[PDB]
Amino acid sequence: MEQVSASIGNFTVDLFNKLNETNRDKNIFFSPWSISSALALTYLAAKGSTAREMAEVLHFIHSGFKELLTAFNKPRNNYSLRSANRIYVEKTYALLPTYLQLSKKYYKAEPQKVNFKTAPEQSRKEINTWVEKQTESKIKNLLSSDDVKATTRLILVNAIYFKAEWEVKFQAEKTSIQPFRLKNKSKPVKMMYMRDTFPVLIMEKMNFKMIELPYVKRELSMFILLPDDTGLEQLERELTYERLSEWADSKMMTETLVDLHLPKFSLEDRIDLRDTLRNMGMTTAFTTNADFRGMTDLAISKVIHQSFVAVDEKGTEAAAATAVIISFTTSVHVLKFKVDHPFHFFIRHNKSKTILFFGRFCCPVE
Repeated sequence: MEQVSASIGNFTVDLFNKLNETNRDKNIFFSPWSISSALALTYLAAKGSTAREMAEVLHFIHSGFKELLTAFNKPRNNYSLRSANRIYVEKTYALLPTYLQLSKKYYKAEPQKVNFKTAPEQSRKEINTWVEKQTESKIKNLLSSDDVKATTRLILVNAIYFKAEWEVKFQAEKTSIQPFRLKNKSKPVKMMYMRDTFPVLIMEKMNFKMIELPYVKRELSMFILLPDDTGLEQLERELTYERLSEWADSKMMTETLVDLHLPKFSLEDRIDLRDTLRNMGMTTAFTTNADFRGMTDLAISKVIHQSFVAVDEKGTEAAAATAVIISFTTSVHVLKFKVDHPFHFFIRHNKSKTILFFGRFCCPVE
């Protein structure tokens, strides 16, 4: 379990940087966990050189997913981590059982053979529906008429739902419309607020403070690396999975009374990873000369991923009802932790340190 989590950990920072390079000016967001996991599948069918490269990319033993997969989906109640990763091939291609035995074994998921050959526009609907069913109906039409063709061969789709009430919800009566500073730009945002205790990590060394806003029973938590004063460029350079792990896990990050200002925000992203992965070192799995002989005797033609998040006075897409609210403002110093400028933020399964979501917020720009 502690070997895979590092893999993701790295794959994450990398995937991030890449995505960044293109959009040095966008809000980056994705589920590193929902991608390695989904890419693991094909991988568990990628032999020879197609693998040697995939391994390099995802940073690669195999039970690390079964072990984490249940951990999360099994109960680890108090947060819902519904995900949908599958492999759709044409009715024509041939599946070599061992693969089925294994996918079913670790990934409680079976590759579905579909008819792309003469029911492209239909197969699609079928897919976009499975997604819809597996995500609690929050992810609509994942694939577009342009994403499914008769030329299509292997489509790996990977989405993921996610609900979690914060541990200690904010009071809406306190959310005021403040300005999210971007020295020349600035726009407004419903800025949540509360005074409480959170593990914080300060350090003038790299000029940035870190806070851990824990979800229920602190199973999963959100971490916000906020640069003392996009202003993020320097902090993202120093960014490593090493430094992140030494930090969040650091015995130097401790509970502190804090006046918290957290922009009630929201991000959703869809990513056609083909170009991205090709560029990161995964190339051969897309040529017709793919060594996917692990499952058949064909190449990935697409990979559509799609995650989202919506921080609010409850955490994320939460079924709420905070019936009884009874705060006791009582009396008498504070670490003002105002999150009113570009920041980094990720969500983790603290137990296992697996980063599930990761992102950068810096643009309310509509």
